[PDB]
Amino acid sequence: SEELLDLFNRQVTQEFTASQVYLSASIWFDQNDWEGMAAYMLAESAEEREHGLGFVDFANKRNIPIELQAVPAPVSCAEWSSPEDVWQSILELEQANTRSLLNLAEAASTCHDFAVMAFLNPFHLQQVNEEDKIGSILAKVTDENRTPGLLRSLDVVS
Amino acid sequence: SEELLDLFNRQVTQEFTASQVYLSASIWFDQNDWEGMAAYMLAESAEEREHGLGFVDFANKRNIPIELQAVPAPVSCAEWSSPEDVWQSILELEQANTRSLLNLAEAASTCHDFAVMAFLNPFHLQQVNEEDKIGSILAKVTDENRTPGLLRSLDVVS
Amino acid sequence: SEELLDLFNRQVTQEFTASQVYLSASIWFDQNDWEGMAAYMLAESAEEREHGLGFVDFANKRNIPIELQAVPAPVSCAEWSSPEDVWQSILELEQANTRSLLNLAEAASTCHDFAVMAFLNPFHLQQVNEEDKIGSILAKVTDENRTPGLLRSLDVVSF
Amino acid sequence: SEELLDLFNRQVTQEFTASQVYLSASIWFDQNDWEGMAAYMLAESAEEREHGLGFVDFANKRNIPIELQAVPAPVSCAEWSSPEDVWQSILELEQANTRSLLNLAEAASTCHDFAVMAFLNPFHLQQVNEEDKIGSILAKVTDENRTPGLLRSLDVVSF
Amino acid sequence: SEELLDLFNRQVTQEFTASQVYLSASIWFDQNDWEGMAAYMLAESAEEREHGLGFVDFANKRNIPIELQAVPAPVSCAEWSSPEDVWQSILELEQANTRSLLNLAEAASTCHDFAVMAFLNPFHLQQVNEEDKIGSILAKVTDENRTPGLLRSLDVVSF
Amino acid sequence: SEELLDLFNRQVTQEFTASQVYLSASIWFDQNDWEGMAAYMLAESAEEREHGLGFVDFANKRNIPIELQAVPAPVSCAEWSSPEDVWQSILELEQANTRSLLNLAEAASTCHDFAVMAFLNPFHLQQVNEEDKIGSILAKVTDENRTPGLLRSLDVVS
Ligand SMILES: [Fe+3]
Ligand SMILES: [Fe+3]
Ligand SMILES: [Fe+3]
Ligand SMILES: [Fe+3]
Ligand SMILES: [Fe+3]
Ligand SMILES: [Fe+3]
Ligand SMILES: [Fe+3]
Ligand SMILES: [Fe+3]
Ligand SMILES: [Fe+3]
Ligand SMILES: [Fe+3]
Ligand SMILES: [Fe+3]
Ligand SMILES: [Fe+3]
Ligand SMILES: [Fe+3]
Ligand SMILES: [Fe+3]
Ligand SMILES: [Fe+3]
Ligand SMILES: [Fe+3]
Ligand SMILES: [Fe+3]
Ligand SMILES: [Fe+3]
Ligand SMILES: [Fe+3]
Ligand SMILES: [Fe+3]
Ligand SMILES: [Fe+3]
Ligand SMILES: [Fe+3]
Repeated sequence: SEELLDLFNRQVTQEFTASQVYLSASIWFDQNDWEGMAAYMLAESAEEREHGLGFVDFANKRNIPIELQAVPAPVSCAEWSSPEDVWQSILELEQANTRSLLNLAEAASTCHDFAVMAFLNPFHLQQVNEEDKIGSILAKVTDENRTPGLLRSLDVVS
Repeated sequence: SEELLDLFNRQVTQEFTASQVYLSASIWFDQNDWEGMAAYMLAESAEEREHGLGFVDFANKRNIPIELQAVPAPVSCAEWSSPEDVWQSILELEQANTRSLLNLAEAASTCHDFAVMAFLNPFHLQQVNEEDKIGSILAKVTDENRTPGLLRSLDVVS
Repeated sequence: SEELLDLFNRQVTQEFTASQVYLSASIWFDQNDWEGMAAYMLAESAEEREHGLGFVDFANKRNIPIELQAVPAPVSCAEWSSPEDVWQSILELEQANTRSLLNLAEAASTCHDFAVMAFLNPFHLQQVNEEDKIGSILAKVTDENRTPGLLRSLDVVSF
Repeated sequence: SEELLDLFNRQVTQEFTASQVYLSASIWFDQNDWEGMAAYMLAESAEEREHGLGFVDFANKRNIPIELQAVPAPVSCAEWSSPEDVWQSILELEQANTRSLLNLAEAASTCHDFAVMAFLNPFHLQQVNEEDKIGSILAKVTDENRTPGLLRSLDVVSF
Repeated sequence: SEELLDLFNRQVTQEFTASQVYLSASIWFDQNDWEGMAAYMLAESAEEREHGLGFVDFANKRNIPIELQAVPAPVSCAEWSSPEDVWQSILELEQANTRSLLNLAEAASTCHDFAVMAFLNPFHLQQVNEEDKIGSILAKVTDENRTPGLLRSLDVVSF
Repeated sequence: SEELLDLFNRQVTQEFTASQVYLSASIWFDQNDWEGMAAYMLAESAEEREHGLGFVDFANKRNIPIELQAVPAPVSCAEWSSPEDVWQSILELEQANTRSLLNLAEAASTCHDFAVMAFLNPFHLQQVNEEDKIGSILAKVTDENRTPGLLRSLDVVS
């Protein structure tokens, strides 16, 4: 349960970290005139923060102490030079989100914390949906960027 | 305040001059079967004239003498051979608009003309928005035009 | 014909020239506290501009090359000292608009340009209405201004 | 700065002073059977008071101490014998309102009080509109009063 | 100017930092069963974030480079033992927010960045309103806490 | 009737004087974070001015010469150190209002000015209502202030 409490706290930090990485992606896309991709990243930035807020709320109700940690500066953004790079980082971000939730769930299972397991169930399912959606967009971006200018049409229309 | 009155009068001319350049761009686009880009230019031509009329109305209220100058014929059209050339000239036009507004604000600031500075505030913010939008369209135009026919396909879906 | 093309192109200039003369009239009226007359002129300024855009749009469709000319400074304001002077210049301006359209239609007739003649028909009729309306306003202004202050009383009530 | 605080506090007095001068104008107009002009003045009296309350409310929020001063007796009525005299005093009053606001904004600028400058922006623009409107009414009144009875005819129709 | 750009970038960090301090206040309140005060702090956490996004959006449009900085761990919460302590840190936070906006506007003034000054105007006015509201809540919290249990009684009704 | 015309003119001044004292109370309350009491005072400041305007309108109709006097600066604010002090001064203000209306009615009665007495009737009844309301608020304020913080709790619920 000490491990559970420590991981629950780190999960807040993870959600807020992810929020900031999505924000840096939104900024990179806007700077490079990919306004449609930027709006998607901005929406996820708000949603990851809300996820973090949901964990905080559950923890307060369940007497899991929360100590808010620094949210580190997002760093992958230094390296991005095409939309494909940005989507690839976002995929890895969500894969790491998924792994941290599964690790938290396994800590909860070990100490028979059925309430935490129940709380995590809709998050496990949303991660399935999200990794699928991001993986698909990444495939489409990679394919369309094979012809000069063509990826600009993904952004403008969809 | 002489400088302020002079610059305020020149700003009207600048707005009507830009309205004419936008009309020239709309004609070039229509002649070359870019009806969607032509519609955008025609809307901006009307907006610029409305801005000129706004300055005229304020000047009349505040007793800033207005002497309507000739609106010079647009010339940049003679060098346009692709939509990228046209959008680049429109970007330069809006950048010149922005600079003329900043110089006018500075002349107002110098003679403590708070009412003129207050009047200009929404125009300064509008120019921020417009330069961003124009700069973004130009980047998309330049990229899409890397593939024969692709730019055409995205005039039509707009 | 080359002549119809030139005149069609000049017609755009005439409509924008008229738009600017109307704006100049609105400014004189506003500066001199005739806000009702000023509103009328501002409405016409917008409408003349709309007429010019209608000509441009037809030209683009019909492959009549358009080259936008300078829109001259409106200079009639130099001799405006009363509302009657302004309305007289406005009458002359609409008389010139009408003549310009008639000359254009004559060039179209000479080269059998039935589409241009058909396009101009509603504008010929509008000019009839407009010259009549401006001529009547000028008569009213001229008459009311025979008594001090009376013309003011009717900028306020009307327009 | 101490100067911005003093001027901000004086601005409340100026708005209430103006409110009372407008009420005095409404009374002169009512006593002399210009009920249309009187209504206009009464509307402005209420509005100037509302402007003063807006300044007080901002001051309270921003911890600018307000000490309410005497609102002087409006004395311009002593030389009012025609509507033109009243409108001329009203023009001068709004010209003073504008100067007062500009002096305030200058003190705010000098001490980098961006919040006070931002607060004043809509009032600077309102003063532009108001000076223009009063200047125009004064011109109309002055012109119509050149013919006996004519100005009356336009208190009734308008205002 | 490059400096103004740095101060603009740091204002984003300032807003996100404030967001997290408001979140830490919400947590302390919830942990101590002050759910009403907690909800208020959560609302401000969202709003401070929204302000930071507004700055980011303006910067992207105006080509002001945005580099997202670390958001430091909130530390004041280690020291809070009563709602009065928390409200006092929140007041200092907003006072700090106000000072940093004024310093940014001053940098903008120095380099004639009229667009930046215009953008900031609503935020200056919002800080005036917010400091007033927080200052007032703190004063009520301080007063009500003089009687055991009374403060509780007004987390429950108000908030 | 000289006395009546004099008192009628002094009544306008009294109403505007009370409007200013109410504004002063609203400022003291706002400065001391009693926003609910401040709102009440601000509403009364507007009402008193409306009463003054009512007297002005009647006077103009009935040809009672009106000469607008200075509206003196409120001074009672200098001695206010708690809400009870403020409410006590407002009670005294309304009591003075009532007395000035009664004296004016008496002067009207003496010169048989039935129209002025009829005009005053709803104001006499309004003052009855207002003195009762103010007297009642003062009693509640005085009682609630016996316990630290308790008065504050009841400004907020109003
Ligand atoms: Fe999502
Ligand atoms: Fe989602
Ligand atoms: Fe996500
Ligand atoms: Fe635009
Ligand atoms: Fe626009
Ligand atoms: Fe534009
Ligand atoms: Fe017309
Ligand atoms: Fe016409
Ligand atoms: Fe028409
Ligand atoms: Fe007004
Ligand atoms: Fe006014
Ligand atoms: Fe108004
Ligand atoms: Fe730097
Ligand atoms: Fe930098
Ligand atoms: Fe740096
Ligand atoms: Fe807020
Ligand atoms: Fe807010
Ligand atoms: Fe805030
Ligand atoms: Fe850096
Ligand atoms: Fe009342
Ligand atoms: Fe009442
Ligand atoms: Fe009362």
